[PDB]
Amino acid sequence: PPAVHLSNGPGQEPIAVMTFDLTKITKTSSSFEVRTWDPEGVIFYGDTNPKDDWFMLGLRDGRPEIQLHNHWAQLTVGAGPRLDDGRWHQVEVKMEGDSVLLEVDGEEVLRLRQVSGPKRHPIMRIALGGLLFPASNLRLPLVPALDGCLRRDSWLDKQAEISASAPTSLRSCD
Amino acid sequence: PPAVHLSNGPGQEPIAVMTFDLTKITKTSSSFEVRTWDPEGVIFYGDTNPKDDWFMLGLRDGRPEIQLHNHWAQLTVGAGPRLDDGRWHQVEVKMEGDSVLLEVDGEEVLRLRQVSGPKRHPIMRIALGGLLFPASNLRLPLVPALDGCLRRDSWLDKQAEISASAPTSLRSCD
Ligand SMILES: COc1cc2c(cc1O)CC[C@@H]1[C@@H]2CC[C@]2(C)[C@@H](O)CC[C@@H]12
Ligand SMILES: COc1cc2c(cc1O)CC[C@@H]1[C@@H]2CC[C@]2(C)[C@@H](O)CC[C@@H]12
Ligand SMILES: [Ca+2]
Ligand SMILES: [Ca+2]
Repeated sequence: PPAVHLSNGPGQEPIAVMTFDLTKITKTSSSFEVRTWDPEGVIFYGDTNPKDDWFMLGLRDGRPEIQLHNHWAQLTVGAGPRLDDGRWHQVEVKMEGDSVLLEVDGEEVLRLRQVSGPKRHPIMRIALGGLLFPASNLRLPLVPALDGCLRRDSWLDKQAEISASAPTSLRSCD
Repeated sequence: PPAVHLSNGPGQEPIAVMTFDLTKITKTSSSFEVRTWDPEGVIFYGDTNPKDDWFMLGLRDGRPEIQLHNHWAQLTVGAGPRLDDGRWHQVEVKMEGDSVLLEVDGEEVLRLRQVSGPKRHPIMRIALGGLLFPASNLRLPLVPALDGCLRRDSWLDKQAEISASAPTSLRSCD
């Protein structure tokens, strides 16, 4: 299938931004394949409010890292095997009850429990390959640029998708 | 080497309690091997204050789980492969800067970052196979009894160890 580069130019911004109608969401999971030799960077960032309800999945020291900041939890957690071996890796991130589940290559590697509740606005934004605020604003800053490739990505439900933007045309890893 | 049973009788209390002088601690890591077919239970609990500075490592759905409650963080997190396959597994838990690192069979499977700071009293208690407060007091309750075996366990520095207790004689898995 067609693969896209996760970074463009200086790698200072996302390659794409998707907006979703929270009230129209029926599927709270996303999956994709990623390949990279880069040990650090942002795979995706998401929020309902950059001020107080945001989430980031990235790599640090080659391994998956999640940072989360919302009403119920504030955390910085590393888990899973290194993914920077230049091989394609399947990744799934989903909400399971009050938990966030991270699966890598079919195996559950991390489950953040009690991090959700009955999230700011009825709109969720998902940015690929970058953040929607300065990196200095992360709980634990890292350099966002992730020199890798993304393919076979499915995000929530297309029916709940409000819109999609791209600062520039998506560069193919072909 | 000699192995010990992690549960006794009804599995309502720890098989042993160790107390340490925080000010005498130079090594902030522990390691041990565990074997079990039990998917849920407490491997060890530790605190400096059962009221507001405690930590628990156990199994839930066969996989490692850590619950932590202190001044800097409050979390419930699952990670790593299932350990309830009846095989011996090496486990290491250590403090690395402001993080808690969990290694299983030589592989880092979880790193809780930004959970420590410059912890209540100068005394730390470590209880094996049970908690030092009701299970209902966990962030996420579980049934503490862990039907497994422990061996080759090293806890912090023997020099910092103040005392050790055991409600009853340690039952051998021999
Ligand atoms: C658990 O709390 C939160 C979680 C989340 C967010 C905010 C929270 O407060 C924003 C991005 C979300 C992610 C949960 C997992 C999602 C749905 C992925 O499948 C795609 C976008 C991700
Ligand atoms: C990160 O914060 C905390 C961490 C901890 C405790 C309290 C905290 O507030 C108590 C038990 C400790 C564990 C850190 C890891 C230790 C040292 C293991 O090697 C043996 C006992 C464990
Ligand atoms: Ca990078
Ligand atoms: Ca049990």
